[PDB]
Amino acid sequence: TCPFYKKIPGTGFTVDAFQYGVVEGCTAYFLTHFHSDHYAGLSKHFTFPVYCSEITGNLLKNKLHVQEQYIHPLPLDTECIVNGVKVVLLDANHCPGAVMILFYLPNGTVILHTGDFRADPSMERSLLADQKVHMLYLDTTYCSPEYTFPSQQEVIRFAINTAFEAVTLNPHALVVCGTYSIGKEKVFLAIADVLGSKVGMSQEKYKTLQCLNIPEINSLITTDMCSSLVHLLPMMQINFKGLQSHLKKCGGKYNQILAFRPTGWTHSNKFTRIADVIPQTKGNISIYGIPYSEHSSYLEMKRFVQWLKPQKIIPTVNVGTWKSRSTMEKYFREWKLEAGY
Ligand code: NI
Repeated sequence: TCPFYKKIPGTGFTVDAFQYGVVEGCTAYFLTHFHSDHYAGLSKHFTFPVYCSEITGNLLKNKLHVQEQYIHPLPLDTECIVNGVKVVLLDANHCPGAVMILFYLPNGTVILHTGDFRADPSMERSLLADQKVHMLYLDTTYCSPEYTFPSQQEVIRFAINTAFEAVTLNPHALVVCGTYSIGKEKVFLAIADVLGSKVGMSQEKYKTLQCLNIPEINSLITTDMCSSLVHLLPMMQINFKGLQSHLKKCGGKYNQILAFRPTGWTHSNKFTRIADVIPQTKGNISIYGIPYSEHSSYLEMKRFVQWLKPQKIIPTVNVGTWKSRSTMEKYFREWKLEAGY
C-alpha cells in the first residue's frame, strides 16, 4: 500500500506515488522528476491530473505517451493554486526538470518535499528564505558521514583535461560515456565541447535529450555515430567485453577507447582525491569511474537542514530497514542540538 511518506496531510495530494493504482482520496498526483523509481506505474492509460515541471511534462508526453489533457505543467518560482491549495515548484539541482515542492496548508502549516536533490547554498536565497517550514520530506540517499564527494565543477574539470590530453596524444582514440537515465548530461557535453565534436547516440536517447530545453541543443548532439568521436552507450555496455565489441562496430576508424562511468558514491571516495583517480585498463581500453553526484553529500545535506530548521523531518530514502531509520534519526538529533532549534 502507499507509504505514509508519499502522502501530504491536510490535502488530497500524493508525491511520486504512481505504482499503487488508485490511491483512495487522491485528487492530484505530483511527480518530482523523470526517474523510473519515481514515475513507476505511469503510462498512456493514466486518467488523473499530474502536476510537474515543463520538462518532466515533455518527457511524460513524448516518452511515456501520457495524454496531454492529464499533464499539468507549472512554472518554477511562482505561487500557483492547485485544488484550492497554494504550491510553489523550486529547482532541486538533481536532473533536468527535477523540482522540490512547497505546500502551504489551509491550517497554516508549510511543508517542503525535496524530491531528489543536491543541496546547495543557492537554495538559501530562493523563495524558501521568505517563511518558516514546519515539516521536511527529505532525500536522505547519502545521510552518513562517510559520504564525501567533490564538487560537480571539480569532476568536470578532471574529465575535460583527461579526455583532451588522451585524444591529442592519439587522434584515433574514441571517447565513450555511459548513461541509463536522464541526468549528468554535463559529463558528455563538456567532453564533446573540448574535443569539437557533437555527441553521438541512439535514436531513443536523442529523442529523450530533445525534451530537456537545453539551449542550442541542435548544435551539440547527433544520431550520426560516424561523424562523432564522443559516443553514448547504455551503462550496461561500459565494460571490456561491451567496449571491445563496440570498437569492432566502428570499422577500424579507432584503435583505442577511453570510457567514463559516472557513478554515485563508491568506497574509493573515503581514501582518494579527484586529482589521484586511475582507470581500469585491458589492452587498448581504459574505464574511468568518476564520482559525479546529483544527490547531496552528508555535509551539504546537514548545512541545508541546519539552515532551514524544520520542526519535523520525514526521510524518503533508505526507509526500509530499522537500522537505517535509527541511524538517520540520530543524525537529525545531533544536528538539531548543535544548531539549537
Ligand atoms: Ni532521481
